[PDB]
Amino acid sequence: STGSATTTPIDSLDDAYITPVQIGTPAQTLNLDFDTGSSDLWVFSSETTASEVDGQTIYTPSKSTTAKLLSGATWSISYGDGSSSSGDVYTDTVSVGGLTVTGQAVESAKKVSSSFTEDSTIDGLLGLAFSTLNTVSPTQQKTFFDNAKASLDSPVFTADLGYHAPGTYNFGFIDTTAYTGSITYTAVSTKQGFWEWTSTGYAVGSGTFKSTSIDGIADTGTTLLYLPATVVSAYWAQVSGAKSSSSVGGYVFPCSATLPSFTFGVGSARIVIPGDYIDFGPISTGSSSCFGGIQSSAGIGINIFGDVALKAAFVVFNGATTPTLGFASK
Ligand SMILES: O[C@H]1C[C@H]2CC[C@@H](C1)N2Cc1ccccc1
Repeated sequence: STGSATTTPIDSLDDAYITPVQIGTPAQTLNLDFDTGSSDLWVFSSETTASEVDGQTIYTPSKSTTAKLLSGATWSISYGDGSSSSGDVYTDTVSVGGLTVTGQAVESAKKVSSSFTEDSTIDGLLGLAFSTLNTVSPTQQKTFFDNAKASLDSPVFTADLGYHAPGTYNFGFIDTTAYTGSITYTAVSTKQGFWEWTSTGYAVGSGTFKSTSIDGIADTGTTLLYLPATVVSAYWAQVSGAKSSSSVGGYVFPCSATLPSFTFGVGSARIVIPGDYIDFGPISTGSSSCFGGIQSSAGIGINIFGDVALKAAFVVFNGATTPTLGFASK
């Protein structure tokens, strides 16, 4: 089997991407944030505290003929940005892009933090990191990808995120029309439950490539590119007037600037992030200070290849017995 679903930016900045997901019988379609940095499929629901729902579409298990309470199971998750959610668990039929899993754990939110209530466009998350990170207790649950394995033609999914445009998540096949050149594969460590890999270095604009190992994760659920302070300082030193602002919480730059590209290494291959991808616009409406898309990972404890980096590439998440990542230009 395969599946193919379109993913759409939630706003003009590509802050996140939503993908329609069918849950239950008859189908209830919710728009989920596919997150390769977490392992829970959780939704706004009929159980979510009413004052914490503002515009989201909810999953109502009582209206699904295939929903069953997963008796005793609870979940609670905290993300890298300080956001959180928790609740109870149902199993139900979940379909993405024509690919169906029966008996998927659907984690029903009873509580969500402010960042979720305040985002009407995101109805929940669909985690695509390794199932070892799933938070359900006392019986840990599998991701949608882990459950779909074995029906897939090839044990893979691909992320093809758009710049200010829709893109695609595919399950079970490589679309050889979706990228240019060849795919470069690189080793993955699953020790922390992430799609963790080691970039071979970087370049700023037209500058020379610096060969240096940068461990980090491929995380579709993180907006920005978070890299070591040395690398990030080297990038922003090429933008006149750029500075790190403690008040704003990262590097800002004059909105009148033209940003240089940023290149990262994948083995002997190179992925080039155009400068325009690194512009996240005014820090507040009407400001001439713009927020940078490359930020320091110091304090976060891991480097994160988030959407800024991933949307410059066609990315293969290879879930074979020995997982690997692949990157191609597009
Ligand atoms: O206050 C809420 C949380 C954030 C910041 C503004 C708006 C509502 N959300 C945009 C956003 C969504 C997904 C990822 C990154 C940013």
